[PDB]
Formats: sequence, C-alpha cells, structure tokens
Amino acid sequence: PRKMYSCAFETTTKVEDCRVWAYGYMNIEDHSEYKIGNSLDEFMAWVLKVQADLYFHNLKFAGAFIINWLERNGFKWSADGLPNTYNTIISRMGQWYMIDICLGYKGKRKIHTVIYDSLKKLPFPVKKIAKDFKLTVLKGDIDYHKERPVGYKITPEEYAYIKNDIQIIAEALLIQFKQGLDRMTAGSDSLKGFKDIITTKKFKKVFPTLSLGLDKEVRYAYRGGFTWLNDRFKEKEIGEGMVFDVNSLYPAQMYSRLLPYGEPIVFEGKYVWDEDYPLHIQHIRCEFELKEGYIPTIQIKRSRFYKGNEYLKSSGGEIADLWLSNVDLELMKEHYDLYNVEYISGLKFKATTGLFKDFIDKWTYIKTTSEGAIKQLAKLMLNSLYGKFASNPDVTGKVPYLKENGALGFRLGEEETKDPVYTPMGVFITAWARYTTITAAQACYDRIIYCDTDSIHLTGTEIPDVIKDIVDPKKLGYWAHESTFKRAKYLRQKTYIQDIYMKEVDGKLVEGSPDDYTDIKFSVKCAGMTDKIKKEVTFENFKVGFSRKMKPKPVQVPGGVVLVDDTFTIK
DNA sequence: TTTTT
Repeated sequence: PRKMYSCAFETTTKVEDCRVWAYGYMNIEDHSEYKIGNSLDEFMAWVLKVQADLYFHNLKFAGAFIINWLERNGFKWSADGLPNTYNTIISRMGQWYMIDICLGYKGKRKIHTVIYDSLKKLPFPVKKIAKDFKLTVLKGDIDYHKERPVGYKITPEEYAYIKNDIQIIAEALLIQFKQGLDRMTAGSDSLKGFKDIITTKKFKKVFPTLSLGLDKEVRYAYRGGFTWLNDRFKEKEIGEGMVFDVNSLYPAQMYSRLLPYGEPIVFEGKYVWDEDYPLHIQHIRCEFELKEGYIPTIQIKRSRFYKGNEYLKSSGGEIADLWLSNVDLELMKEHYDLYNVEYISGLKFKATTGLFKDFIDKWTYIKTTSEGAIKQLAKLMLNSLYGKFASNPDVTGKVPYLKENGALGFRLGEEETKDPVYTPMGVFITAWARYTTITAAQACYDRIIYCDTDSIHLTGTEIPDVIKDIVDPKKLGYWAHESTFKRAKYLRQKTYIQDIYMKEVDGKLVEGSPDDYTDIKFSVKCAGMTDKIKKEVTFENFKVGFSRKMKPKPVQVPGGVVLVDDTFTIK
C-alpha cells in the first residue's frame, strides 16, 4: 500500500536567483502528517526515502525545479527505470503527467517515488476548487516580491498560506481516492466509474480495439465543438440580444442519441441502409456550395490549403476529400449543394441508445442529491467521459535534459503507440452535439450571431418561437436561456464583450431581463485574458490590436522556471 | 478566461 501526499513549492521571482524558498507536503490520508521546510535538498531527500506518490497542483511548474535537482544529483532521464534513473510522461504539448524517480530494485519491486499532477484530476485553480468544494481557504496571497535570500525564515503567515494550499488539494484528492477514483486523470476516473457500471467484460465485447489503419480513418471523421461567428456581426457593436446554453450538451447526447459500438464492417462506394448497422462513416469526394441562407458546417482539417478553423462556404474549384459520420453528412446535404460526388468507401456500425444510461442516471442522481465537493466531482465524472473515447493514438512526447544555460530544456522523443479505446464513439458524440447546436442556430438564422459548442447568441430579447419547446432552465439536452444583454461586440471566435442585465434575487446579483433589472454587468470573453487585463478593457478599446504586457509566461532559467510579464494582444 | 509564482 503506497502512501500519497499533496505537495507544493513557493518559488523565487528573480530570473537570476530562482529556487524553492519554502516547501510543504501533506499525507492525503492523514492531514496531521505534514511538514513545511525551506530547503529543496531537505525536501528532495525525503522525496527519495518515502517510496510513495506525490501530487503537485500544476506539476508543470513544480516539475521543473524537481528536474533541475535530479539532474544535478546523480540522476538522469532514462527510458525504463534504472537505479538513480528517472522517467517522465510529458505530452508533445508540454503537459506534465508523471515523474517516476527510481532508486533501485529489491528482488523485483521497483523502489521508486512517483510524482503526479493534481490538475490532471482536479482541473481548476486551487482558489476555485476551494470555492466549489466549500473548503476553508485563506483570503489574500503571500507577498511574492519580497526579498528572500537562501535559508530565509518562513513567517507564521506564509506558513499558514502554504499549509492551507496543500490541505485544500488534499481534502479534494481524498474524496475521489475514497471512491476508487484512483486514476491519473479525471478522464480515466470517468472511464473507470463507467466500466464498474457495465462490467469490464461487457466493455471489452462492446468497445473492441481496432486496427491502426481502421482507427486512422475513423479519426478522419472526428472534430470538436462548433465555434462560429456570423460575418454580418464581425467587429460591430450591437444592441440587445440573448444567450442560450444546452443543459449538459455531451452527457445529453450520450443519454439518448443512437451511438456506435462493436466491430465495424467495411464497405465500398455508397453506404446502403442496414438496420443492424444504422450508423456509418462515408469516405466521400466532392465539390460544394453553401446554400443561400444557411450556416457553414464543413471544416477541412487545418493546415493544407483551406483556411484552418474556418467553415467553408464552398470548395472553391478544388475537390474535397472528406470522411464524414452520417450525422455530419445529413447535415452537410441540407446546408450545401454537392456536385461531382464520388462515394469511395466506408464503415458501418451497430448502434444503440442505452449505453450510458446507467452511468448518467447514477452520477446525475448524486449530483442532484449532493452539495459542495461531492457535487462538483459528480459533474466531473459526468463531463469527462466523452473525451476519453476520442483517444489520441500516438503518445509521443518531450524528453528532458540539462540545457546549455543551466536551465531546463527539452526536445522530441522516440515514437510510442497507445491503443485506441473506441474512436467511433467519439466521432458520433461530438457529431451529435454539433447537430444539436447547428440545427438550433439555423432555425434562428435570421437572428443568429455567434455559436460556441453548446450555446447560440441571438439579437433581440424575445425567445424565438421555433426554439420555445426545447427551452428549459434545467432539463438535460434542453436549451437554457442564460442571459440577456443591453449591448455587445464580437471580434472573433471566443472573443467578445456584453453588458448583461442583472437583477436582485434575495440578496445577490443574478441574470435578469430588460423588464426587470437593477444593474448592468460588463462581461468579457477572450482566450487568455486575465482579471487584471480585463479591468482595462471597455467598449471603445476592445478591438483587434488591443494589447498589454501583463500576461506572465513560463521562462525556464537555471534551477526551475520564472514568470515574466510578457505581451498579450487580440489578433 | 489554461494553471502556477
């Protein structure tokens, strides 16, 4: 039985002198067992003797300073566990998942101490986890720009802050660990809770593993949410309008849409209706023109010769080679006119609508009859399951080494292959979800402004008649009227601002309407903006260009990493 | 509005 601890480092800001000036660790299953020093060598010695599992919230940060030490202390990265060797799992994108420090072997059992990332399990800021889990959290933050030489003495205040940080993460991790949720990520915790309910044996027969070629083609039909801005509104300031959000978009699809399963069946040319294999993916070649008065829906995989992340109005003289789920193809045919079509090949699948019902009823129930921590975790169980299917085959990531500077550095590693869960289920879930949003936006075409996965934004304050019957504040799969604004401005996908109508309900500010409001909440949404950068934004300064050097970014220096106030610009 | 100091 390996132990588990919540750990955190408080680091220096000096680009020259970067080091741990305070550390802390807390036994997760025993918060009385804890320590808070000020010496990394002190910490690291312990890290080597414990033979347990550690968890730093946002390993990415703390993981740096950890590598720095290992490299300068008889440790070097190694493929497969070796005495005084250390392996790691860092994705090709810079996401840390595990640092496995090996010390040797006792007969067989590897003597090691694995360091994990809590963020991969509780994907939120500590401050947030505190609030949503209702965990005591001290207000304020340790003075970061205070000169701290080596050996500096930690004050009673800074002490409380550090203990508090690791206790918050400990109280959270413990709840999941108290339910089998002992995986590396939330996703895997969901895949776990999901197998418990249907049985691994049933899972194996339902979601068989596919060949590498078969999976490659199925992925050709995979795509994310539907994010799109109507040009008619691009960069213009508009008046009143409203926002609608689907109640649990994915869970909803998983609960009642016809979803694939089983062994696929290849076919040539155009798919032929088959009752036992209702869903399919068609490899098709054609040209197309967006029907007059319809929203674009075709996105050709980024970086080839078609504006990446943009929905095409037409193929523009060039032939398109696409792999589409039948849900995606039915949609394309209603919004576009297709010419010179060629149906090449495809895959049929058996399908049912009862695969996730038990899973979803269970966790929804808990979510409904629970509060604070339990509730959030339940939502986490419910919202992290879909993604696990749309696996990412190639686990090829970075590899560390001491860079010519005394700082941390990386480069590309060998080529490794992980086995696909069941990608066809991923293709249809996201497809079904897009269909949900897109058909609603299209029915509101005359007022549609912006769409983003599970929400549509319309001009006007009155609920559209075509939408009325599927509008409801709580029901799963329904559209909830989330807000109404007095005015707004959209610049680009996920980049806008609104003046929302707020009212008073029992003592707090809540979304209101034109006929009942007392305030106007200014609201900004832009990929990468902060609470600080936001305070400087307003209607007339919000435009393509707006920039400020207020977005700190990881700049690895000798010893670990530092956050330099860099530049942020709306492009 | 990835989340860390």
